[PDB]
Amino acid sequence: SDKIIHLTDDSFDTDVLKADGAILVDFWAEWCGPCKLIASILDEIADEYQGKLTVAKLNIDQNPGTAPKYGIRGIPTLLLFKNGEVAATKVGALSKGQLKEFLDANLA
Ligand SMILES: [Cu+2]
Repeated sequence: SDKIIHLTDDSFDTDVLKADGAILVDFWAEWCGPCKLIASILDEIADEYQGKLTVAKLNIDQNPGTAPKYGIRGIPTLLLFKNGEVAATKVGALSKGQLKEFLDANLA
């Protein structure tokens, strides 16, 4: 977890919106089962894509203000921001392979 950014409603506008590059935001909560699966593979993802991707997590129970700004309906939901704009969206549980496919198709 040394490369995973911990976001809050208070730092989202700065850490995400004012950043140029690609940032993957993982919206999760402790009660969400599928979220735990995705969480166990992020450290590997952050290492493999470092230099071209930053991985961040935001707990919606502790920080309830951000998700509604993007109309998120449920979790897990992964949003890929590029220079402060949503460039890709993925909802539901996914295997390591599917996540890697989602990233390769959307990054550069
Ligand atoms: Cu780490």
